[PDB]
Amino acid sequence: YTPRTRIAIEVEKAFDDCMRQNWCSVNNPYLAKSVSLLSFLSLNHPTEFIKVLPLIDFDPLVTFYLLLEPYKTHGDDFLIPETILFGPTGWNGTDLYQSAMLEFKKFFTQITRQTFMVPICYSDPETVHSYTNHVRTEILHHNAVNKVTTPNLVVQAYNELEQTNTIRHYGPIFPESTINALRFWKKLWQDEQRFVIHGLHRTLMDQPTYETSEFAEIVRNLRFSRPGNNYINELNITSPAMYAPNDRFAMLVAFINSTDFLYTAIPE
Repeated sequence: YTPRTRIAIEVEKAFDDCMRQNWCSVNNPYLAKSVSLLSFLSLNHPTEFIKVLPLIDFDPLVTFYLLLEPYKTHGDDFLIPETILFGPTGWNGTDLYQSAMLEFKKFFTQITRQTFMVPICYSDPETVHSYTNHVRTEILHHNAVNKVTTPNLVVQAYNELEQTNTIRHYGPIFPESTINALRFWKKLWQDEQRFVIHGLHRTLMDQPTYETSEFAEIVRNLRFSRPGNNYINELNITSPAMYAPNDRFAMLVAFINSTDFLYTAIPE
């Protein structure tokens, strides 16, 4: 449908293949494209590499969709601009692989001070997880766990990081490039997608037998329910306006309790 859609469909057909042929190697074409894209900005646009590095996921399938956003047709707030991806100086999806899993893991090793040369995500990413632990304890153990209270508290934590770049009033967590790229509850939209796609991907890979029906449901989720056209109204588990309902609240408690809550990338 678009150049963004073309690469995704090719990767999805390649993933459906590798799963059938030999269960791939975790994510196989998603890993190649994630690393291909992740080596391109590192070599060619270090400011955009710095902007999105704290947001990359160890699940390369999740990283692929959070970076490309191939089904986003509404808005011009792509995480990485269309010019950098498909323009005359664009990536256009050309493979930049060799030792792909080695290359992917080495990307997380780059979350350091020297790479930025300062946000706490680059200086002390372990300390950022300490701050998010405090917020997690505050919401789940220091407040009422209600349909009325908990959804509002999750948005407030993302709100503080959005406009003040702080967690527990300690900052700066991210670069300002990263902050302005996550305006209007986009990070909460990213992190619910993390939690949802993580669960279905983990389930897909844990099963004995591969069935294309389950991989299609993951793709159907990213196309029709979380395409990226409108972040706050694509919120489901984390939407306070949405509060079957207690099943939804169950995933909210699990999301806060997960590492996808206020997600930040760390070396290991």
